[PDB]
Amino acid sequence: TRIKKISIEGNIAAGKSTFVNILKQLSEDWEVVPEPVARWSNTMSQKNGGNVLQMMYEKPERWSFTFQTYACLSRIRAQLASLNGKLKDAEKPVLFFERSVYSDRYIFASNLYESECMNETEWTIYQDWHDWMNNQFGQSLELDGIIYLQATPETCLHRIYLRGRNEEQGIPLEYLEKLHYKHESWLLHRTLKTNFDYLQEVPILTLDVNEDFKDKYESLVEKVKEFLSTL
Amino acid sequence: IKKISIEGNIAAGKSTFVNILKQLSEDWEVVPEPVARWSNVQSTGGNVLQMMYEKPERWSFTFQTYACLSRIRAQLASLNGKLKDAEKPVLFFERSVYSDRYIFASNLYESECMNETEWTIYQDWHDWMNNQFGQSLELDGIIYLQATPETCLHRIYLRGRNEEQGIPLEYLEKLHYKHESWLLHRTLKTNFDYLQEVPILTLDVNEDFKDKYESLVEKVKEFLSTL
Ligand SMILES: Cc1ccc(NC(=O)c2ccc(CN3CCN(C)CC3)cc2)cc1Nc1nc(-c2cccnc2)cs1
Ligand SMILES: O=c1ccn([C@@H]2O[C@H](COP(=O)(O)OP(=O)(O)O)[C@@H](O)[C@H]2O)c(=O)[nH]1
Ligand SMILES: O=c1ccn([C@@H]2O[C@H](COP(=O)(O)OP(=O)(O)O)[C@@H](O)[C@H]2O)c(=O)[nH]1
Ligand SMILES: Nc1ccn([C@H]2C[C@H](O)[C@@H](COP(=O)(O)O)O2)c(=O)n1
Repeated sequence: TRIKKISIEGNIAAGKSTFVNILKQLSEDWEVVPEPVARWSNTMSQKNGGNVLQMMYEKPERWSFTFQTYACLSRIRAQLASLNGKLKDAEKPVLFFERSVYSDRYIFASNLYESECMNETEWTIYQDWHDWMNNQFGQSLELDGIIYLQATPETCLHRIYLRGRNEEQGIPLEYLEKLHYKHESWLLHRTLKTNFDYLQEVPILTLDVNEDFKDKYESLVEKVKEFLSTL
Repeated sequence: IKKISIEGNIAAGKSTFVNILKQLSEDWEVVPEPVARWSNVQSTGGNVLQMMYEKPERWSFTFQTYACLSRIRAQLASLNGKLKDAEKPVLFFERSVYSDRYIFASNLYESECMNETEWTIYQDWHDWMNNQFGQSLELDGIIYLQATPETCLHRIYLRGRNEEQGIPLEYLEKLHYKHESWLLHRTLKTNFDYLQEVPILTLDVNEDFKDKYESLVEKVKEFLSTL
């Protein structure tokens, strides 16, 4: 489509929602599509969404498959509906997504299967499912570049505390670390091999969101806007 | 590309009758229930059908979802078959997506195996699946293979499928009633509005037709002439 698609990636509490908001406000033809999993951190889809997430917190090993499949469905469904937004009849349309279909499977669900929360028959079903739902759409959802909000696992643990979600207070530094490394291996080093080929040659901008960018954000916004010309 | 559904209870006589019809003529093909794709989970062991009967309080959601998505997959694949290339093409589906929700998943939710969250997620999913990908799988006529839950319980034993040799009558009963309330009594209301005016051909399959299937083909040939 005419509408370009950019993915906003990063660790838990790295600064994705703060950045996507700073971008929503800007007077450009940009539409932001939030993470359904973030919308459950607080409708006929939230009712479910909140309950799986609350169940995901309580018993991880039981809900990891139920949750990861409803995350990717509520993401796929959303992102497709965003493409039909006003932007179509807009000049320079850019659609930014809080995370992506690739971040779900490769970074989080994978880590969840590795964490012995999804069994082997559970993982096979998720992988065969994901593979199929992505293949059954096309260039519709294909990313035209990714933005990696790089932050040390320690800034994420202090921002987890900042955010104040009491369910997330328990999250340990090791978990963030384990996530951080899975990000760097895909986005930075690019040693992580996804099923979807096209990702191999996709531009990636890496914004060091370590020091609070909440109010000092003109610097990123420019390095973003230039990144946008190169696509 | 006339799409017919073959509906009925566990071991009522769906494949038997389906495979009698398939042999009968060209331009007639069958889209079986992938109850072996569930039996050996791979990427198109792991017997998601056994784990389900083992502990449904833990596997019913995981199952009905994979059962439904594997169907949508093979049913859609069959429409892109060689049937399109012949006169009078009538494709026969062993059960449907309406069967996977209004009978089996619905019963499991009613039997406490799926908590409300699981059930709501299943409906949310099955609704969006059928709206998007299954916009072409809309049935042209349903054949109901009506058999007592007692007969099914005897055929289940004849079959000797171990995954299900531990099925109580209660279960077969609960399903027999749901198929009656949907296909005979016509009172199981669905999210898919057209279903309301889809012809049904209810055939009693209690008295064995393995070699006495003459009458049933004579009725179905007539049924497919109204369609
Ligand atoms: C919300 C949530 C809350 C708690 C947990 N649980 C854990 O991180 C976790 C807790 C305990 C363990 C330890 N297990 C204990 C039991 N044992 C069987 C195995 C090991 C392993 C993992 C997972 C999550 N799941 C998450 N999903 C996401 C996510 C975001 C975006 C898209 N998809 C998923 C982020 S965090
Ligand atoms: O530069 C930053 C980025 C984020 N935050 C805060 O840190 C928390 C986590 O950030 P965010 O909501 O963006 O989480 P994410 O979407 O990355 O998971 C929130 O309370 C933000 O307001 C902040 O104070 N400064
Ligand atoms: O007229 C019939 C139809 C079936 N069967 C037996 O019933 C079992 C289950 O048959 P089928 O798989 O066709 O039923 P479905 O479960 O597909 O409804 C098998 O062991 C068949 O030999 C039978 O004895 N007589
Ligand atoms: N949506 C569905 C469809 C089928 N089955 C299971 C019940 C039986 O164990 C088996 C019946 O297979 P068939 O009638 O094709 O032999 O499939 C199920 O639990 N849920």
